[PDB]
Amino acid sequence: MTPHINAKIGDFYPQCLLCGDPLRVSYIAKKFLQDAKEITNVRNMLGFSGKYKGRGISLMGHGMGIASCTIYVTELIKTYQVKELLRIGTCGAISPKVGLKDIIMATGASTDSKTNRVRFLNHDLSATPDFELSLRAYQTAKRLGIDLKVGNVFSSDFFYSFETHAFDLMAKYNHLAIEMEAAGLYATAMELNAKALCLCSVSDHLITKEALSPKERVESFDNMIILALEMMS
Amino acid sequence: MTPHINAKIGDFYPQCLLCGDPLRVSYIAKKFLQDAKEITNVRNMLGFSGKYKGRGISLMGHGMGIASCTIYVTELIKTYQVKELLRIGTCGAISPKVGLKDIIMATGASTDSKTNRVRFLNHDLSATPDFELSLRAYQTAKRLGIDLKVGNVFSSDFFYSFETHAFDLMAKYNHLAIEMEAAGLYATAMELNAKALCLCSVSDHLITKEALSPKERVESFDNMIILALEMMS
Amino acid sequence: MTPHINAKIGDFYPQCLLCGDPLRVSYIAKKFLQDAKEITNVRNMLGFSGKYKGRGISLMGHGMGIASCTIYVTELIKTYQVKELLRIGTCGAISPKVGLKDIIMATGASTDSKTNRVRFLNHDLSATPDFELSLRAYQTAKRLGIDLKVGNVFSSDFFYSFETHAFDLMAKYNHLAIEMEAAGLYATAMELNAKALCLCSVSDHLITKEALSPKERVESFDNMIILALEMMS
Amino acid sequence: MTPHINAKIGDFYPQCLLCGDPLRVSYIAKKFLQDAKEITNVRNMLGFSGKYKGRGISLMGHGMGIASCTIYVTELIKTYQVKELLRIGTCGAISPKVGLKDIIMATGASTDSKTNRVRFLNHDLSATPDFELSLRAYQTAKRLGIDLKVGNVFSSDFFYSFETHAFDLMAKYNHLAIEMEAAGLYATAMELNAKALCLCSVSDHLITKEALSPKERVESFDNMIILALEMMS
Amino acid sequence: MTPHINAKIGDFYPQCLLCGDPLRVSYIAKKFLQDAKEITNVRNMLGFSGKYKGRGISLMGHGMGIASCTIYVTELIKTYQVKELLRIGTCGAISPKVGLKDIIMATGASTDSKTNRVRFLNHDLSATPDFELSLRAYQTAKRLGIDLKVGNVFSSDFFYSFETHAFDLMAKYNHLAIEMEAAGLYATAMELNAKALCLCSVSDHLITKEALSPKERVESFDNMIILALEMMS
Amino acid sequence: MTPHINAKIGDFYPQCLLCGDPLRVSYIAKKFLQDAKEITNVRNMLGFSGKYKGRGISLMGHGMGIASCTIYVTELIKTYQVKELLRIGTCGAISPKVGLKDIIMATGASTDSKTNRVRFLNHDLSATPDFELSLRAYQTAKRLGIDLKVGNVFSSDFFYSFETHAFDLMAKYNHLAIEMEAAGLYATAMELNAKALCLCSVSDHLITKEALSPKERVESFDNMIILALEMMS
Repeated sequence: MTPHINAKIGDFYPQCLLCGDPLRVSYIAKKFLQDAKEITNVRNMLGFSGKYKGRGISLMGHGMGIASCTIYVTELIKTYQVKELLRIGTCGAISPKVGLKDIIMATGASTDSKTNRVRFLNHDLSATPDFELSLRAYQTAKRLGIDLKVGNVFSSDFFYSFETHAFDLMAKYNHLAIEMEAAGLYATAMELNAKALCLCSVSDHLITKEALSPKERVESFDNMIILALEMMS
Repeated sequence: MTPHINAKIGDFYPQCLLCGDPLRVSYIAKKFLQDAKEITNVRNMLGFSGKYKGRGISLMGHGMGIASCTIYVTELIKTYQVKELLRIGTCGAISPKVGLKDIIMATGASTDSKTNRVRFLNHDLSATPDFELSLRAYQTAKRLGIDLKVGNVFSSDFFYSFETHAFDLMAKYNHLAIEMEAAGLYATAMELNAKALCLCSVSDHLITKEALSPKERVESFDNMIILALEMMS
Repeated sequence: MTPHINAKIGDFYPQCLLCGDPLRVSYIAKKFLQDAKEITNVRNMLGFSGKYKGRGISLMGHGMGIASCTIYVTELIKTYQVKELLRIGTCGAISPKVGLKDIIMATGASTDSKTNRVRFLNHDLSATPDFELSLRAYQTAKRLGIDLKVGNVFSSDFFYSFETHAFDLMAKYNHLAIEMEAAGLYATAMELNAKALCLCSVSDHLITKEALSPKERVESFDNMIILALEMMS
Repeated sequence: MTPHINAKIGDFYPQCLLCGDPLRVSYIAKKFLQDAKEITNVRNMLGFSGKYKGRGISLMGHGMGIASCTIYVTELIKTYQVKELLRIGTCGAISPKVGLKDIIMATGASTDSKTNRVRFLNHDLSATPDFELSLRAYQTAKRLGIDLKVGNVFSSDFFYSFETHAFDLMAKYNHLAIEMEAAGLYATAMELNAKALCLCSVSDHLITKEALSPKERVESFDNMIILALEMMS
Repeated sequence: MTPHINAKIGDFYPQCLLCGDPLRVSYIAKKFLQDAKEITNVRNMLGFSGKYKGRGISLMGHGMGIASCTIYVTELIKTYQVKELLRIGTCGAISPKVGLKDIIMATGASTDSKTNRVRFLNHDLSATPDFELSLRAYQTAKRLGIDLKVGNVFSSDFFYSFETHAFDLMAKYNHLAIEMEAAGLYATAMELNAKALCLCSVSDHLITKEALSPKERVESFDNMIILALEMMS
Repeated sequence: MTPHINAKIGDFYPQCLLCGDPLRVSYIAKKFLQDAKEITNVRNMLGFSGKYKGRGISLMGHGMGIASCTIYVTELIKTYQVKELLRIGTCGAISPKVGLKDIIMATGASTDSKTNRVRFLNHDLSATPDFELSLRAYQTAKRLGIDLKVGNVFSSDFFYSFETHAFDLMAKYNHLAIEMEAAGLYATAMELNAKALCLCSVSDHLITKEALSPKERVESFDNMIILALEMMS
């Protein structure tokens, strides 16, 4: 169908959850969905489709970096007609305003990537989510009692930064954490008139060097699935 | 006191509305506020303090362009301790889904300025508003029965654009109008850890219409004004 | 007949003296012109026409920053058929070749703005004044006894710079002072085949923080005004 | 022992083969390698150590994109002591000098990414492979009677290009095909004083539209698999 | 003495005339100077010292390109104590405001080089001549009956341009001709606090296609030479 | 015949040996070629045809800097039918893998010039030599017993650099030495479907600061010549 997704047309529901790690996505399908039938597995990048509280939901891994995320989100919108893309995952905090376990809602995605300048006249595309999803995440959060931290994130092309000295500046300008796909996902979705949002769970503070225990991490990530699926319904 | 504002300490309330045009500021003061007082007039750039429905609120002009907007917003925060800034200005429409007098909430402000690359390590800063202010706008506008179209704007260094052939690309990327200040307001309020939000009344249609007169740019936007005043109550 | 000027064509003489501050424009009309009449006042941005030594001269405020200056200058030329633009204003000395009270003629205007790159093929536009005007400044300064300093200025998008460590380099390359509109005035007049020249008064030192007494501030600005009007008689 | 690789130190041979798809990596292990064990599997990104004609060969998938490829290559070098990195994979031809089933050796990787400007002082990093490895590809191919195509490639952040009009210019400048990783691999190997080369098989022509992705793939994929192991032998 | 000049110290007079062609420089020496004497000859790049109407001047060849020009101008200033640098040469006209046989004074040199952004903070350096030298050139041409055309030149890295379709836009922004060194000569002079000026003779019109007959070419150059020599007198 | 080359069509063999100093070109002709004929001399830029071991070979000087180089290389290929170009000269070493007397072969030429961004879509053009020439050089080296050092070089627009603090980082990324033309040679050849390669001999090491003597300089250079003529034998 498309070189990166194995599914037949109609295998995806119009709402889809996204993570870079497919084994993470396979863990969502099992612990949380009912029917759940693996629908794609090109390059071992798995996606699922199943039911949560009787409502249909799809899941899909997108890999690491803006370019990889862009590839999958583009095919999900144009070929599989996904209408809402809710990204979840881990991010390293850089701000004193957040700490371990927090869930960060990204109202904007800064970037050191060139992709949006190629996309957008060599100007500064402000990469933002769809507002009603952000609204929905806020409401669903409060309904569950989750202190949702809301700010920007910085999407970088480097996992191992060459500019760690710049983390303090990014925090000053209201970036609560660093990750690597939100700006690509946000730009792809504005390109293709789809509804996207990124949520991030704080498991490592790049500044206070604090970190959790591998069971607190599966604990925390579990607390994020619930909000993501409760808000897809 | 500062080079651009001559108000006493404590003159400005912690909540302030902004327009580029100090005469629209004076118009709101005279027409909407009780006990209105002019508190600053440097360079003829008026600001005012008064009460709206029993509660104190300030109004300040900020001139035209990111540079000028940044000057006033920096001083409002650092010297005058203003904590919430709400811009209610004019813009030019670029999609057909918005009309001559429509109100836009800018969830993001793209730009062709170099100012954000200067502040932000030559990377792409996603200039964005405070989310809680976004929420307050959306719900109050719904409460009040005012149509509030929500999306990105593009903040340009140019009123008379050299890139009119790109309006459609911009509109495709969820930019509902063009103005000249949102990105600076947003960037400065991120730098100084303050809450900012931009609302926009269409005053020109860059495609399928013409333009309001100078007098019309002052008096034709009372719904925006009232949305703003009601948000700060 | 434009959104930022409510004068009629013909109201502006073909040579206009420009200042960022419209109250300063008001002072000049009152003190130095005969028969001065306010001709525009949108956004409180005053402009006047009157006479000096029997010669018709217009005054117009242009606000702060290249974007604001570009707007007014574009409208003055394209609608109001102004052919000679002579800008005065204050500047912050960065170089040892000048001291407080000096009048600087800017033969070059560097910038941190992206506008000239947008205007000019993404290359480096050398923004420069009209040479005939520059000869008129020089011969008039000689007649009047003014020791006219000549060099480049740097036109910044920031009043509160994020690059103060750079002022020595800037000064090394023959930048005598920092201001905020020169590059935009020069570039707009090159685009539109008009004659333009910027003169600046050194009111304080960005590098020593020494500043002019209020009395010295008015006196040096008056000297500059007299030079401009004499230039245009 | 690294965020993205499961193996134990000493599990990787110093020579390693790389493909974006871990399923082609897994393929080579079970069709070409003697005594093949799965040394890593984080995020379903598999790696293998085995013997080929008795000699020590490792295999590792690097994901899709410059940022995905950079993470892995960085960890293989800096942690698992890999010294020679031979990437093989697919590309879309854009040059008339090559057709499908052709194999391309990238003497240079050009890029639309910003990562190398960020690595390399905002200048033009000419991302090249190690000449030794390139000498061994030309000799091995000549021995195996493989008609090797030798020129630059273009490493893009976009699989779905927004600049398809640019393909003729790249061709004229000796760019034989487009892929998404070589410029990252090459700069990461340059940063880390390692040896890398990239090899490319034409699976589709982007200009002439011709395509070969259902059966003739693994026919010529295997022809490139043999070249790679034979030059590592 | 320096890598590119082998004059002895004191061999160069503080006023030096420049050209890209060492043989045109030789032409000026033989035919206009008394007590003429070749003083340097590294790389076949000649420089001379002689006397014109009792006043000693020097001539130097500088090559083609900003890179080349910068090298010789840096050494001329820092080692051979040269204070005043006057480049004369040809240029291809692009503006209808200039015709064949016109001499152009470049009050600004725009550029497509990156050298000035490298020197200047990644900002825009408006490269300009020394005003007092420009003034002297105007005074001399007026004495000599020469109508000096004054405006900008565009100094390009390309003789065979890839952007000829842009010449109209350049001409519109007051660029009168295209050459190759002026922006470098101006930036070096500003960096090193020396007085420079570039004069320009029009032997070809890049768009009208008008051209001088080779016998008009010597006539034409000779007018510039006398002007240039007359103003160092 | 071209504005910069004085030869007739067919005055060049299709293999040319390039150096920036035309006096080193002429030195080569006297001491190494049989019956060398001077075939051009415009701008004192000498070129020659001659024989070496019964083989027709050409020599051409090209000046300093990418801009000068690109001029001559373009005319050589487009007008004078040169298909193979080999550049030799000095270069200042920066990497601790090379030392005095070493000969470096450039498999990539990085740069701080904008010329390749202009040529190549504001992206990164990996400026690389032709592979057959690089093999022929490597093989000729082995037969002559020369220890060919192989890596990137950095072509700068500056002889007197403003980023000497950056040289270590260049070395780290496999940049062996700095020169001033290689990136322009390679880019023009890639533009014009021609084959080119650069080799440079280390005279000075810009890091540790050691320098050959002008008798050691002559022998060291003679050694490179013999290499270059032998590969074009």
